[PDB]
Amino acid sequence: KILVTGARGSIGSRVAGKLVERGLPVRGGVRDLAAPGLPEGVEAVQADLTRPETLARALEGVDKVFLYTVPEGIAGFVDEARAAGVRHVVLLSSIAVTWPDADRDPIGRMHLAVERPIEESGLGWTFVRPEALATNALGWAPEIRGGDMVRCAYPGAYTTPVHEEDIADVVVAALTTPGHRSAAYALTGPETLTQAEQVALIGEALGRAVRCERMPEQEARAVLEGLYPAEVVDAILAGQAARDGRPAEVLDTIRAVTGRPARTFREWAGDHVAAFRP
Repeated sequence: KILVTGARGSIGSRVAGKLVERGLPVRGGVRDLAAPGLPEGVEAVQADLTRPETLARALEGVDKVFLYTVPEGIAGFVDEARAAGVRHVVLLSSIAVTWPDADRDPIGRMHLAVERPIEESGLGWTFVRPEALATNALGWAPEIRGGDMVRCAYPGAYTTPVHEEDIADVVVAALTTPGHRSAAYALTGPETLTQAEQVALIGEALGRAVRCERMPEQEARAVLEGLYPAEVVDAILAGQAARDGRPAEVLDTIRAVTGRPARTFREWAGDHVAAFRP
């Protein structure tokens, strides 16, 4: 049995589906059993890391777990995993842990505080460490739906966005094929792209020009305070200013693990085109 936590999510849903396709018994962690909103063949379970007694029942007879970095409860998970006889944990982490002075960064520190307890536990592990998720572009969907323009603080800020399906394929490979125990994979998409480049690629999927223009930082800060705590807004804008005009690193890891080219953001945009139009 494999437990896929967050089995309703972008990545977890695809992992669980692909595992059922291979004829494997899959448990899917969900918020509510009346739902469950999961692929055919996945057994819905509560796997709430803030209630470790739910974890104990979720892990009964489970061989392997796909885990997403919970903000709370990793020590409780490690305990119950050990006691249940789990042999392999695949963790969705972040490429931030690989950067210099990752302790000095909040995002880096958050992910390190989940990796380290797993690393020190005695459990078999694989870490999957993506850069920016392509799915972050869905945040522009409401704006793109109504306009020919996305306004942002840093149109020139680079990321290397990774398609969720590639992440899911790497996770599935780590769970079902040999050579991934104690491996930590840094995943990027095949191209480093500016925000403005990404917007234009969504325009291409839609078949119409979508521009990306600079807005003053204070305006951008105000709007972002509509979505986030003022502290987090400050950190977002600092990260974007640092990546402004700075191509991010492109890694070959997806191809090296899966044997298939990494999916492009152009491909991503086409796959998700329905989100961007009426």
